[PDB]
Amino acid sequence: ENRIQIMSTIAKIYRAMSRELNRRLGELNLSYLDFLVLRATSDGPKTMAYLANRYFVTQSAITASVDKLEEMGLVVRVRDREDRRKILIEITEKGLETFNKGIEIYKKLANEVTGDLSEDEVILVLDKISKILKRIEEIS
Amino acid sequence: ENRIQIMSTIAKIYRAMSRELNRRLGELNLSYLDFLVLRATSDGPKTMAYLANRYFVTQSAITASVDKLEEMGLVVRVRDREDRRKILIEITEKGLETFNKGIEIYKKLANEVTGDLSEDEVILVLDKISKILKRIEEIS
Repeated sequence: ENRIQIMSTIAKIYRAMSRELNRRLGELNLSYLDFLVLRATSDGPKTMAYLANRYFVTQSAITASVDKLEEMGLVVRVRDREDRRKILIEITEKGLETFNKGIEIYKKLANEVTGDLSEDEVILVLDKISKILKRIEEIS
Repeated sequence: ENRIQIMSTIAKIYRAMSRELNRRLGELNLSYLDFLVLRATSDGPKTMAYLANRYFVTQSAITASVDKLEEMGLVVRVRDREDRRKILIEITEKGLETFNKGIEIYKKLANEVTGDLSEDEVILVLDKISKILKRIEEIS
């Protein structure tokens, strides 16, 4: 039953990675969720609804993370000049600096956990799981 | 940056799979967590602490899921005959029946989402990600 084993192993990796990323990001004063909000906003401003949908968390959780990052100086709520109800979450310069530190933590951990795989094996794995992602996102 | 891409894709697959497994398991009156408690107990009784640790959820969440499954007739709390404080969560016959229905739902979804991969590609992916699991669980 290899196909279900792929999926359950994926889940087990995510859970353990989550715990460890939370631990290591904690030194940057971030949770894994906070880091995901920085990753999302690092390439352009995002709506709160997008953040909750894309990363499969509640509206309340996003609100809490955005409020935190806002207090920390890492994101701002930008309001449309005609209708201030239209809000985007925009990363600040400090938010980018902290995001980039987070990426380096993530890279070092990824390098540890994938260390038994050659660069070639890494590439073989990545291209195939990308197809699994495309399909589940279609079904979702 | 392929190694971090493997890990972020793993996370994205887990999130989307979680949402869809919750939806499809809901027809069996189960959450994904409830199903994980059945999977864990299906091969022998488990402590509550084991369930929270193994599946990276809070004690309160396990308590809520076990209490639910207990009301549903799917698990029992078994107490040691000399020290009734020592509790194991044991699956019932009905719990096994419902677990097996859950496994079939999981298999059908796994088959959908991995459908672009040949059996051979499935095997190549599975053996390599098993090594990633071993390492992150060591680090965790």
